[PDB]
Amino acid sequence: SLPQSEGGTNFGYIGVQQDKRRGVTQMGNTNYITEATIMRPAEVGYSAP
Amino acid sequence: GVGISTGTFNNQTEFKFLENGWVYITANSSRLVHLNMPESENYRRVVVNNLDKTAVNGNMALDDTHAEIVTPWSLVDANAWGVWFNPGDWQLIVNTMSELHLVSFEQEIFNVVLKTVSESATQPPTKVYNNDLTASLMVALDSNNTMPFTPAAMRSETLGFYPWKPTIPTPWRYYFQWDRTLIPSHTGTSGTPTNIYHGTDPDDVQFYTIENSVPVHLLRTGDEFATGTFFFDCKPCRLTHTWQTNRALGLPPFLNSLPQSEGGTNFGYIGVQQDKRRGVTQMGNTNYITEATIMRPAEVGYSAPYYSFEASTQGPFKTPIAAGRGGAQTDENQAADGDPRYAFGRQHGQKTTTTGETPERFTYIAHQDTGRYPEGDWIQNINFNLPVTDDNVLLPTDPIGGKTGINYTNIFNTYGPLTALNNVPPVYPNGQIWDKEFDTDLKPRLHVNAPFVCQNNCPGQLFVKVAPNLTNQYDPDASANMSRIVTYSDFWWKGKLVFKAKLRASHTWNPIQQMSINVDNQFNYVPSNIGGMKIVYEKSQLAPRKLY
Amino acid sequence: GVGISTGTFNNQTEFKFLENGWVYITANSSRLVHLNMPESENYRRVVVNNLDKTAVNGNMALDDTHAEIVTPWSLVDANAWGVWFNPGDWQLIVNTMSELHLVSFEQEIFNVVLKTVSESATQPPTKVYNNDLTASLMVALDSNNTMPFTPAAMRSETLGFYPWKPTIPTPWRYYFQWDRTLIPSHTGTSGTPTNIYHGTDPDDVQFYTIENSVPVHLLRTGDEFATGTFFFDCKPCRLTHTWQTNRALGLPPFLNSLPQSEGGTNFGYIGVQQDKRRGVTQMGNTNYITEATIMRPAEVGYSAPYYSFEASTQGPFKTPIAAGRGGAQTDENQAADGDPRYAFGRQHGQKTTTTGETPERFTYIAHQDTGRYPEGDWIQNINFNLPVTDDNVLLPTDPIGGKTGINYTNIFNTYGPLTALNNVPPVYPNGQIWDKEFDTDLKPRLHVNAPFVCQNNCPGQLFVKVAPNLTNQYDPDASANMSRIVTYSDFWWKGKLVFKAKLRASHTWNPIQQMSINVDNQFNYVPSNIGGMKIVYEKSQLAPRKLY
Amino acid sequence: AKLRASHTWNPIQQMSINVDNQFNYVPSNIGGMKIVYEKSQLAPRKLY
Ligand SMILES: [Mg+2]
Ligand SMILES: [Mg+2]
Repeated sequence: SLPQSEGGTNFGYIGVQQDKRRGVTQMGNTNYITEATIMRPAEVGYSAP
Repeated sequence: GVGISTGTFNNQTEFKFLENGWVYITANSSRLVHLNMPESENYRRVVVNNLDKTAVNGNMALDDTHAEIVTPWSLVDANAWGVWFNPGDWQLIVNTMSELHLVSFEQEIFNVVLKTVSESATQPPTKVYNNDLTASLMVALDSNNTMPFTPAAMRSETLGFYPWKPTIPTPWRYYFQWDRTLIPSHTGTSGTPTNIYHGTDPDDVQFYTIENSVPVHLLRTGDEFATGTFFFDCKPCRLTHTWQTNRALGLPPFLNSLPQSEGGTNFGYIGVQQDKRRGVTQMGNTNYITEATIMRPAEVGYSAPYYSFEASTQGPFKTPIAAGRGGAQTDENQAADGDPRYAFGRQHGQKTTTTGETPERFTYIAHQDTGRYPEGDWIQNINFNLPVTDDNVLLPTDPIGGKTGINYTNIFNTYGPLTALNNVPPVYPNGQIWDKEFDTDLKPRLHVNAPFVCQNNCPGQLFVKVAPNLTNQYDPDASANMSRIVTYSDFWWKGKLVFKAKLRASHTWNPIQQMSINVDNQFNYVPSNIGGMKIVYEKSQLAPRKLY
Repeated sequence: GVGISTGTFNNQTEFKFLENGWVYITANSSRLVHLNMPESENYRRVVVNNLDKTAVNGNMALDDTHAEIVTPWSLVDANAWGVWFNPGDWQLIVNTMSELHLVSFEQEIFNVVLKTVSESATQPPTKVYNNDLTASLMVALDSNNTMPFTPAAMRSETLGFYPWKPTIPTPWRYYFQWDRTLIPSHTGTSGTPTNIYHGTDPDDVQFYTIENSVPVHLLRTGDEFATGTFFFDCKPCRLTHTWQTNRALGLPPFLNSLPQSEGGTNFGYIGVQQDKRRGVTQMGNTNYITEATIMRPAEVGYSAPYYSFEASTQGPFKTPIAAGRGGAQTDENQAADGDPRYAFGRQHGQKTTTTGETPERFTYIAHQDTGRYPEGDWIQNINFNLPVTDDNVLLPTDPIGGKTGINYTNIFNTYGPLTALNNVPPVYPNGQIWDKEFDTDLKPRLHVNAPFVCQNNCPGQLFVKVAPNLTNQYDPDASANMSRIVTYSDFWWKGKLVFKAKLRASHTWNPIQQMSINVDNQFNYVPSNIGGMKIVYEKSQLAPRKLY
Repeated sequence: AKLRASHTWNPIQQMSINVDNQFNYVPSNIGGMKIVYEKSQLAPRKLY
């Protein structure tokens, strides 16, 4: 779902239920595939004390 | 010209054996590819923002907020094992060979066809499809890797895995920069935790176009496009799993008392008091030397945070894990080992007769025992006065920060200069094959999506696009609709991926793990009463290795 | 032949660096071009005459009266900076390089397609477009420059500035001679001041046709046409602006008293009586030696009449102005300095989503401070008895010829043998790039529409036209007009423009003017939620130079 | 060092002056003067 007017809240939508999407995650439990869940090849940066 | 084919279909897989047991695996792959004209001939910056779900509190992990450039170009990605091998092939490779090198990759596009739909013609009223001979298909190969690398395997959007079933590319799209804050919360946190999309850091803006970076070729029916042959350079990938954890490295303790009848409780006994034993440990206090105490040369595998999420500039994201598997008999922390989970549809494995929007799934648990079972972790006090007091030990049962469902292992990390690791195993068939390396000054010791990483140069991405087939009325000065004849293309794609592998040898008295069928199992490898069919995930590192 | 492409899309911009910092900028450009058959296959002499607006009295400046030859040919003009560089390109050029030479220019036409409409088939009833394989596209290249020069940049009618957005040529037309008198007037003026179009000086009649002057190529689908490589010869265009006006040329006067605390009104003082000072002036009378008085080697810039209109054979026209900019902070008299003003549409910069026929506009105010601020002008009497009497000075306040709104600066002209000038700065993206030189025995020292002027010979203009696709009923002897099959063509255009530039170098302690983004501004360079998009005015001569 | 090249449609961050800023780079009424910290990695790259 792509927007059909310009503007600041005219968002686009992925358009598939979060638990029925196709793709790869490192979460053996859920079928949730979201931008925060989705696998990435590695990790950029690191957290330190 | 028109009536003259420009290529040959070949989905044949060749194994050429050489001397010193080197094999030369030539995987050929061919597909018919279908492509429609773009939704619009324009580039778009679109923002997705599900406050809809994130504002709920405790639904942070459901964040989909991002920005994206939607291009009128489509991507031909064949970067997945299933494009190149059928199961029988994978059987052969996996049971019989000890390592695997990635050598070369070439591909071409041929027998291009373009048809225009149009139209309402005629009798209740029907549609009819004609050839536009003079029409063109746009092809562009980003051989310089000018453009964002987007492996389609991650979204299970590669080419189809079946040679006799046609397939499609995917609309190309790439990340555009966005700032973003999303503050964590639980069901209880109320008030409204800040959950905002700030915009775009101008210092980070990069808008790419195919047109300005890559030479574009127009292919009519009689035209053909072929790439060079690209030669890879990466490490070898091994087809053997290691089974030893720290507890099985080196010289086991001599048993002074050996069993003297067969049976299931007829144990052997070390036969020396645990505090009167000889050996080396890193425990300066006690004179206890036991199998969990005894020194080992280094550490196999590592402990990592789970399910850890970290956040930078563009929002929160999961912390990735390398190892696995680590748990005993059929019990694993599929998160502490970060065992990857693949969701895919019909084109890539699901039963092709299955109706419904729900994807097929599985969780790959590697054979290589290098992970952790944090349930078994613990931490004692310096004094090692044992049996240990509750106050002198920290268990994976004791809550941390006063949360019932959180313990120390969730934040734990034992990566260190003594850490040993293997690379990820190939995940057949939905796995990625190779992946480009990060252009960072210091690089990851591996990637978790693919075993082959190109430090050199990687094959450029291949993009296709139906050329604008205009009608007679076109006014560019007009804001109004791009007026185009409905046009689409069929073209064939052939690729050649070459490996160089090495045959295994029997080093033990006992036999080993290998694929087969099986009275179970047997029905995942044949079609059905109707036109089948299914492709099943199936491991890769079946034979044991030997760490130490 | 039919199904075989005859060219390659390339809109790629290559920057190839050589020794001693000479760079070899090869700007490639490609567009898909759309073209309909002529409105009639005939040449027409049409006259325009707006007595409706000129007879108004006080409306002399609104004259549009002229004569014109309308040709069945269309013009493919690529003469505009926006055709060749995107902002990213332009940024590089302007910020890092000091001058710019024009080297070579070639173009070709390929993958021609001709389609016939016709239409009517069937039910509600809709229209349908088929390929005419045997149909031809006429292409003619006027390499001898036989025909009137019509740079389209002046009417914002060049090719599109977006690679992925198709475009069109513009209908060709040229000026045909006409005599014309129009007497100026104001609102108060009685009677009807004479306002007539007398007709056409037979001694000055020139009727040109493509057919009789230029070789014409017929291109069917499989044909292609390429021009040679044209090599320019011109002066360099500089990418640095000069900041010095007369008031800052040479040795500043010695300060005998320097301030001794920081601050905003802690000025320094020369410390010598203005009439007891040493130096050279061009004032034979006084012994006053001041900064506005002290001699300078010559004069930077010149004063010009504004808004001056002059009239010849064919009517009135504005007197054009060279220099600019001349005023201080944020106030510049955009007419005394003749700052140019650009109007353009969607294809060339205006937001492509904007509906309505109102064009986007801007006024280019150059960085090079070489203009005038006539409010600051004045003229003293020979005697220089000052403070000056009202009788001895002529101000830009004192009315001339008894008009409240007119002063001497409106007719003033200080061009002279001591005048120093720069050439016009490039106007990205709507500015013209190169321009033909007048075939007058004596030539202008510059042009205001473009920085590069071919005194050699300029590239020929390129003309296209759909060939007459006749129906079976055709009678040339017949007065009724030609019934032709409705035909149109899509063809691809590729051009290559090569520059040779030189890298600048830092010679000052301070940094300098350079383009960037910017939390403002940042959004003129990316598409939108829908298909974008916009190209914005962006200067050209950013880094300072030095006159003297 | 090595010269950069434009890879995007958009322009990018780069140093300049600036109606602000402009007075940190010239001396003063007296003998100036000041030198100001100023970053270094202005142009975008691309990780992946
Ligand atoms: Mg095991
Ligand atoms: Mg200035």
